[PDB]
Amino acid sequence: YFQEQPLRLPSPEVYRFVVKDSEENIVFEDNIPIIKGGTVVKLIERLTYHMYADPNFVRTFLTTYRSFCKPQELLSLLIERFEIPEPEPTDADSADLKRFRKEYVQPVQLRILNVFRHWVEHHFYDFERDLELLERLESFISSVRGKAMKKWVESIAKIIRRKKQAITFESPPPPIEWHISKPGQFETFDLMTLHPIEIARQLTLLESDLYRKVQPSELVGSVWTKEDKEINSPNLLKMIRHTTNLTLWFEKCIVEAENFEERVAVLSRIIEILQVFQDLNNFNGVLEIVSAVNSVSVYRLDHTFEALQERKRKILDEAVELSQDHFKKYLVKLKSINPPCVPFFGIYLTNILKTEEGNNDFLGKDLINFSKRRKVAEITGEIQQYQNQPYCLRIEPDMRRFFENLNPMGSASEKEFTDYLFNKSLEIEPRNCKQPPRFPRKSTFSLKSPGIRPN
Ligand SMILES: NCCNc1ccc(C(F)(F)F)cc1[N+](=O)[O-]
Repeated sequence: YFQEQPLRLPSPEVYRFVVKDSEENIVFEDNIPIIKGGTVVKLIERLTYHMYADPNFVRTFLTTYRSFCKPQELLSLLIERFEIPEPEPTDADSADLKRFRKEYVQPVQLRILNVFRHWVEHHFYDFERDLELLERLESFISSVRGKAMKKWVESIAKIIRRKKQAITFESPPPPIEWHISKPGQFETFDLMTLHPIEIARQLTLLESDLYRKVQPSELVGSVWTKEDKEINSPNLLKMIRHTTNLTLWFEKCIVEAENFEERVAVLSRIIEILQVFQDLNNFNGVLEIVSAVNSVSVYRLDHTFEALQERKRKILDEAVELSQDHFKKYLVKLKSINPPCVPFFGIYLTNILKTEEGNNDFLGKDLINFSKRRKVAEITGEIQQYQNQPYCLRIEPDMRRFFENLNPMGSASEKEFTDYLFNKSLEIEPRNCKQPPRFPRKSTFSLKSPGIRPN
């Protein structure tokens, strides 16, 4: 309701962050204002604005900035923003200078240190991937002089020390289940020799830990599909590669069982493991098995599926329904169950890949489209903010290592391995055969399942 005297600022030629706002360097949305886009200089200016604090923009920026700015560039810009020159003395030469220091220099310099604090607290992986970046930040933070900023400086270093350093159960976990293979002899571990309960438990723990380690920045900008995927998305790729190898493992176990009765038992055991996956709300494991039975080499084995117990076939059909109609039943099932759970990552990745292709990276000079990043950060934010629980199950390390190091493809490549599985599928059940041919049983152990009831 009143316009006060404007602050006397340095020239834009000496401090490029005070260049005047224009639709050619920054754009806002008509919905604290909401930034639609701009130059990275204008984005940094609003990231450390002097008039107000903007924690939502800080959180969103530090999650998404790798899609439009490198971590080294971000640090340089923040340091450049910190080193604010004072305006050249008036043509007559202190009232404007005292005002400039209290209302502009101190607020901006404190906003930058808050950005540093959020950066090292919530995204220290940047400094683990780039040690030169961390030594630049420590060198700059040491050179920071001022008693008002000492609390901030020692707070940043306190967090860095914590990050440079780096189970227990609420209720007693149930005992580990063993079938034919016994503790220690990892060389004999296999789908049918291990216990179906414990296969599902150990893969559920493994897939829960893999899922928990994925951070939003590994998804922003689809960086897991681009040139630097191994560096920017190491946890997400481990999640994708585990799911690929486990899906191929279930397919291999079925098709390589040439004896018909052995193959029906193998498929039956897999449906039992699926049964425990559903008990544990492990939807990743459920859809791993559905993907395997939907492979062309397994799906065509009509004699195998028709020999199943009707109860086990209805369990499998129930799980196949989860994915039908664009995962309609899966979405309402996930919303209804309670944690601990392991949601399916695939639907999230397609959501993000679809908005990445729809929205443009840029909005005179081409300006970074930050609204696109805010939309992508809102998808990942819904994943991060789900209140999930750790599983109350004990880890068996040898089984864990067995599932970690599963390599079903052997020496063959992707297309060669699918050719091998489809040719083997045609051998064990030929096209238009009246009954499956008889093959010798390769297992020297019984295929009777111990069930999925514990104790
Ligand atoms: N930190 C655990 C929660 N976060 C999380 C988990 C999984 C995924 C994905 F994509 F793999 F499905 C993505 C995220 N995310 O981006 O938040």
